[PDB]
Amino acid sequence: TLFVALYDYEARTEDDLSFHKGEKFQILNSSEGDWWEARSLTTGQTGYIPSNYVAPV
Ligand code: NA
Repeated sequence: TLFVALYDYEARTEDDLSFHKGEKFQILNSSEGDWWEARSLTTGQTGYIPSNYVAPV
């Protein structure tokens, strides 16, 4: 189950990940809260993303 970005997002710190609308992710840890550790299938970068900015594909 893959996820896609709904809006652009600029990370505030090194811990979150910036991304563009339409970018897709594999989710690495969702059980930690509403911010999920994810990997971009476009760039390969990794970081936390807000789960309310993605939807399942
Ligand atoms: Na969502």
